[PDB]
Amino acid sequence: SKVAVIGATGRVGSTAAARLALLDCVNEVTLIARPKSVDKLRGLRRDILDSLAAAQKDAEITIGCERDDYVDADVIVMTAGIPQGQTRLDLTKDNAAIIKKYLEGVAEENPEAIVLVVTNPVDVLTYVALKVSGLPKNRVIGLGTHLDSMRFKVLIAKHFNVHMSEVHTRIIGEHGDTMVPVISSTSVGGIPVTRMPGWEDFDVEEAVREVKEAGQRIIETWGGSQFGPAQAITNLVRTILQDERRVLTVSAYLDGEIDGIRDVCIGVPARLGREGVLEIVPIELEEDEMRAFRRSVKVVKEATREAMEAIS
Amino acid sequence: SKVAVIGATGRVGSTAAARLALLDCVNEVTLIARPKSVDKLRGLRRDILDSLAAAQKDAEITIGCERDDYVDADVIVMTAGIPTRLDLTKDNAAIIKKYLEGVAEENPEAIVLVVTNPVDVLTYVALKVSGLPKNRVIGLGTHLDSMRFKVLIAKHSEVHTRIIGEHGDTMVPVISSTSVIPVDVEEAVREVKEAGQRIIETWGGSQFGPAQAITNLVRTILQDERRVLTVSAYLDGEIDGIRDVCIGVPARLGREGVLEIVPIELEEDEMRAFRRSVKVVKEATREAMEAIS
Amino acid sequence: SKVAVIGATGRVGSTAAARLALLDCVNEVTLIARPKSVDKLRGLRRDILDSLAAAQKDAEITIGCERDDYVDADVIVMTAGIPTRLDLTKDNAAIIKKYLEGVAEENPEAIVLVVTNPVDVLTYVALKVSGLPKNRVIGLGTHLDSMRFKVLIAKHSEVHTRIIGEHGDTMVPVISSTSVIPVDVEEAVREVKEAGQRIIETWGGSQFGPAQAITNLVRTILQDERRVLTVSAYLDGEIDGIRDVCIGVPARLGREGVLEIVPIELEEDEMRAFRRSVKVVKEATREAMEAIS
Amino acid sequence: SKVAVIGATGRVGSTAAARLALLDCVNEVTLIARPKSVDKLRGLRRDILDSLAAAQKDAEITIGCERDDYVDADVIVMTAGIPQGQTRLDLTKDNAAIIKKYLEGVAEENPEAIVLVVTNPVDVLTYVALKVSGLPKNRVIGLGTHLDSMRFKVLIAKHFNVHMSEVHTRIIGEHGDTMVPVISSTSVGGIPVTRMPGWEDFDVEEAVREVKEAGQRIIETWGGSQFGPAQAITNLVRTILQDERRVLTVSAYLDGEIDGIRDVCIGVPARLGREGVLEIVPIELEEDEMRAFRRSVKVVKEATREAMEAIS
Ligand SMILES: NC(=O)C1=CN([C@@H]2O[C@H](COP(=O)(O)OP(=O)(O)OC[C@H]3O[C@@H](n4cnc5c(N)ncnc54)[C@H](OP(=O)(O)O)[C@@H]3O)[C@@H](O)[C@H]2O)C=CC1
Ligand SMILES: NC(=O)C1=CN([C@@H]2O[C@H](COP(=O)(O)OP(=O)(O)OC[C@H]3O[C@@H](n4cnc5c(N)ncnc54)[C@H](OP(=O)(O)O)[C@@H]3O)[C@@H](O)[C@H]2O)C=CC1
Ligand SMILES: NC(=O)C1=CN([C@@H]2O[C@H](COP(=O)(O)OP(=O)(O)OC[C@H]3O[C@@H](n4cnc5c(N)ncnc54)[C@H](OP(=O)(O)O)[C@@H]3O)[C@@H](O)[C@H]2O)C=CC1
Ligand SMILES: NC(=O)C1=CN([C@@H]2O[C@H](COP(=O)(O)OP(=O)(O)OC[C@H]3O[C@@H](n4cnc5c(N)ncnc54)[C@H](OP(=O)(O)O)[C@@H]3O)[C@@H](O)[C@H]2O)C=CC1
Ligand SMILES: [Cl-]
Ligand SMILES: [Cl-]
Ligand SMILES: [Cl-]
Ligand SMILES: [Cl-]
Ligand SMILES: [Cl-]
Ligand SMILES: [Cl-]
Ligand code: NA
Ligand code: NA
Ligand code: NA
Ligand code: NA
Repeated sequence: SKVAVIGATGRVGSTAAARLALLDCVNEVTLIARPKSVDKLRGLRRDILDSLAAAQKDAEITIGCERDDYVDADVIVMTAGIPQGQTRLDLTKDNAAIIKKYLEGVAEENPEAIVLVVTNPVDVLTYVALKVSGLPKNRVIGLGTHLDSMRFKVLIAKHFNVHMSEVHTRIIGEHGDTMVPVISSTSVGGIPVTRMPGWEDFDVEEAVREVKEAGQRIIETWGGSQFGPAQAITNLVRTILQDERRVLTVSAYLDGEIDGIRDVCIGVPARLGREGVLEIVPIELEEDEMRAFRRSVKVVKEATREAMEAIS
Repeated sequence: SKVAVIGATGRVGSTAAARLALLDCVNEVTLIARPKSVDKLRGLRRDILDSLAAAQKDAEITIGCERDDYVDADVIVMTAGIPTRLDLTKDNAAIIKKYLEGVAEENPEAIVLVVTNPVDVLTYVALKVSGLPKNRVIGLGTHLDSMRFKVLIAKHSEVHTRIIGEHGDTMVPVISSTSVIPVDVEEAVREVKEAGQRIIETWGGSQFGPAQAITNLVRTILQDERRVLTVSAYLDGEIDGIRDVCIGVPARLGREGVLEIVPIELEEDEMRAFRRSVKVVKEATREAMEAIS
Repeated sequence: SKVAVIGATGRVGSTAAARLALLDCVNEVTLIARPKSVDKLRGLRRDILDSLAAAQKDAEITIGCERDDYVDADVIVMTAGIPTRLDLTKDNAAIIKKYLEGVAEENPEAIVLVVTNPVDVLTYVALKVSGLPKNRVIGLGTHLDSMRFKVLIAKHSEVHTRIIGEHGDTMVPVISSTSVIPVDVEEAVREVKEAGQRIIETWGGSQFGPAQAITNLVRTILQDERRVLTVSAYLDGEIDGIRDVCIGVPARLGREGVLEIVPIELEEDEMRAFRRSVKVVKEATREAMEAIS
Repeated sequence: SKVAVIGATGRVGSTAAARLALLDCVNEVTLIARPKSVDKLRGLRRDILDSLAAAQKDAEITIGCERDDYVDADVIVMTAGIPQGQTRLDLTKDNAAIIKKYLEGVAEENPEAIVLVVTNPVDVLTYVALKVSGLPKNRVIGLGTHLDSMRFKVLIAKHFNVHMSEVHTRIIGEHGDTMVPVISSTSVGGIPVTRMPGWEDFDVEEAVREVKEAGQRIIETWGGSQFGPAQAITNLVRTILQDERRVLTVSAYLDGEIDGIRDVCIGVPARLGREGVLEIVPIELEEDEMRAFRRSVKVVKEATREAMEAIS
């Protein structure tokens, strides 16, 4: 198995690459960056190889900077993105240009490649990546609200003082201010969270507000999320390369599987396997949850239209 | 168990804290940094917690700057270090003292893992200023050099090697204990000695290499695994009657720290090289201690 | 951490000890049995050690028969039990007393996990004879029934269920907290109630089921995982003002044992069924305590 | 992946099956026993399924009692054997009859099946299994001195008070009184054991004597090894189904890879993968070690000749 990380010189890309190289299912991690930055990857390669020696894990760490260095990869993780007088539309256009530059026409050379988009806006860029690459709709996904769900899982776990793995929550919709917390599918130790003593003392709105602002708050303090998305990326890649066929919230192309919504890449629960999105599970969203989703799909569709019009 | 990471805002500190928190034996990680770096720690704490949730792991992450925030830790990992060589040792030595002077008085059962370079010298400084027992203060030195040396031989998991002496130009590759079945070696050595500087000039400094090594050392301690690992430890005559020096040696590491310095049988040429290394480390150690006075 | 397994020569005891020793948090397992069974323990110790080496795990395995061999353990797992139902409870109750009477006096911070059936009654006996705090004595009861119930629904890993009440004919399947997303149920229940007896008449008795469950409970305790697990615990009015009874309930389990009995919201029919179960357990508990006097 | 355990009703077979079912690479464990014992496997199946529910591991547990219930398995573990006025030759003949009864002609129906023989004499019966089954020489192995090496590893670890995984030793030859401890390949923490302070205070002969007698001592006390071989079986199966390509002491067919020895199944270091024995690594045995091996191959060849003459 070959996993190429586009933008490995970056905060998320470097950490994702290091953790990805520890997975037993990953046999090669290719570090990809711009030509002038290849020298920076040489230092990262040696550093990761040292970490693998300490963990007694085997993995080949290669470096590249062209299409032929990663197009043949089983999974391509897109972590390249411009840093933050710039509106959200300008960032989307610049980052979209990077998506096209790297992923355009990948299907012609590798029709069986899976692309995991991390660059923000992940929902919009996940759609851009799918169209420029020409790959099937199930072989392109984005981190989406996967990380948002983990952040919401932290708050729930700490409130009940339970192990983090005891909480299972789910946030769908955009990776932004229109995300939709699915409380109906949130549980603590298999128990519906609504039936948990303490839920009444849990300020959902406040918690949901922290998750929405967590991305910006981390950038303003630490400089940007790093280990969170690195580990989330590792988990998604492991689920794919090992064909675990498990449902995970990711940004995927909708084709009428939920409320007949179509032609949009947004965060939804999808069963992931070696062949990508094996299916988009229909959820029993409540009235308010379904409404909030619709508003989220409208925002993503609008932003996606503006992004595609600019890539033209 | 509680692990404090002094210097958590740094390249190695931040990565070490993230990987330490994953360990099931580490129930709490305390991120310690200078007062002006509290904000960075608030963000790092949030990001580490997110990574634990993704990994199905758990750890209470706390932050602090004062002594009472980390003196009660079971393991204190020292990664704080400023960005001539003697001045660097002096400044770094003053950081060790400001953070660890008198830890034994408040927590006699604390263990310290020094990462700051020169690790061999600063391991000795941390022991003296803290007053802890000689078995409870170790440094991460030639162990990381052994990993880089393993990579090269692995190219030419089941390659096991060992390097002793200073974490610098006087390191002693122990070929007598390098088995893949026991085994340009001079070239490969020169590559390991320059591996650190070459990573600094490219990536900016080692990160995941030492982070994973720190994780392994802490796990070996907290779970009392009693593994024979190369660490910078105080010598009291276990090898060639050499005493009063902290340098990279094979030691059996467990919950009580250095359980015993394993007197590995070294060849004639390897033993002479270890004597030369001890001389350099002792000299540098004296200069650092004198400046701390 | 040290885990003692009283009854290690038995089907469940031997398997539990083998799987407990694998845990990285279990540094020592003490195999305890009757004096005439020391030989069996010497062989079992040798075989368990061999399994650890094959697994790349480690644990000091010790053997004993007297109190001083296991009273200093962090967790004491009680699997000793003879092969009418009232006589069995009385005999088993006398074993609990002979082994645990007065443990709190010598080790007040000990935790007991009762496996011997009737676990709900014997969990109460072990608490009273030992004198330990009510949060440090738990039993493995309806948890194993939840696992068998999960299998059936899993057929019709991501099926999570919960059964409360007695580990017997008065168990309360909590459908209100059974999510795969929340959910012949009467048939599936009857299968779980007879699952134990059907395994006894075929294989001779459950073994790997309870062994793995014991392992999970001990690991949850020793690593302070704070997981919401169904265990037989003393009630002091947390659910419907029910007090003075040990019965299967959802509890948050950590290093201090039962950290809190989680008052799960039960439906009307589910709450009435739990009241009926408590009555049976209380009655049986009184008869067992009276015989121990 | 399907792993069939012939003799799952037994001490080793039941425990091996339970642990094998926990491996992620094992998707189905088939419990095989004599027809009258199938009812006993029904209880074991439920018990193992419960253990899998507790471990949150997925695996299908099936029961069978005929060739068609296990011949299509990827790995067949032979743990069936008669219990101990019986000489070693009589046991070998009876157990050999069980080998033929189960494994004869398996290659015709499944040429890509791997057989792991555990029944003693494992060295002799490993050879019997290979011939009656007609499978290739690399698709049939036996536990051999693998367990003996683990037992010797315990004694070394306890002597130096080190973690068991820090010791790497190797015992070759027969799984009996002719085993050969390879001290040249024994190490503690990567250090040659000969260069370890304390080796002079380690009574090798005594330790080697305990390992040789450990099998009988356990039978006389506990009733028979159980978790030791169960875990060793699990490790071998995992190495195969995951194609780890790692060297492990096992009883394999020699074909001139070591000292030109041929036509014998005895304990030797072999790299195991999805295709079985990928190769028999030549070892740098010392003079005494090579001599002791030769004596061991002579005993196994003689016992194997007597066993084949009786199966005729
Ligand atoms: N939940 C989520 O989906 C998350 C989203 N992200 C997104 O991931 C991306 C990476 O963030 P982060 O790693 O912190 O950013 P950094 O600025 O730390 O790294 C950016 C990376 O992109 C590369 N890069 C920058 N500009 C270009 C360009 N014009 N062409 C090619 N490569 C370029 C950089 O390489 P070089 O050395 O050449 O500059 C570097 O590897 C961002 O878009 C961010 O928004 C991040 C975390 C979480
Ligand atoms: N032993 C080994 O094998 C290795 C050695 N090291 C050593 O570890 C140290 C850390 O390296 P690295 O993380 O890459 O360096 P960075 O510069 O990236 O981080 C340094 C850390 O120390 C803190 N710090 C810096 N100056 C001071 C000071 N005067 N007083 C207190 N705290 C201070 C920083 O906090 P702030 O945000 O306030 O600046 C930060 O947390 C170095 O000394 C390095 O040589 C590193 C890698 C491996
Ligand atoms: N809670 C649950 O879900 C489960 C409950 N259990 C209960 O656990 C217990 C153990 O079951 P299992 O291991 O299958 O039974 P076994 O008969 O196989 O083992 C019984 C164990 O108890 C010892 N023992 C027996 N009688 C006495 C006595 N009078 N005094 C002291 N020790 C004694 C035996 O030692 P010796 O060699 O000396 O006979 C042996 O170690 C039983 O009471 C059983 O009901 C079991 C499975 C699951
Ligand atoms: N290092 C090694 O290689 C080791 C070797 N072994 C060997 O493994 C074998 C299993 O030992 P163990 O599990 O303790 O033995 P047990 O007596 O406990 O179990 C024997 C198994 O074989 C079955 N069996 C017995 N006789 C026959 C027969 N005539 N035809 C078919 N099946 C039969 C039994 O089923 P049923 O219920 O029908 O009787 C049962 O499943 C032995 O030959 C033993 O020597 C064991 C451990 C280690
Ligand atoms: Cl983010
Ligand atoms: Cl990391
Ligand atoms: Cl370095
Ligand atoms: Cl087991
Ligand atoms: Cl039961
Ligand atoms: Cl044996
Ligand atoms: Na790898
Ligand atoms: Na942890
Ligand atoms: Na252990
Ligand atoms: Na499985």
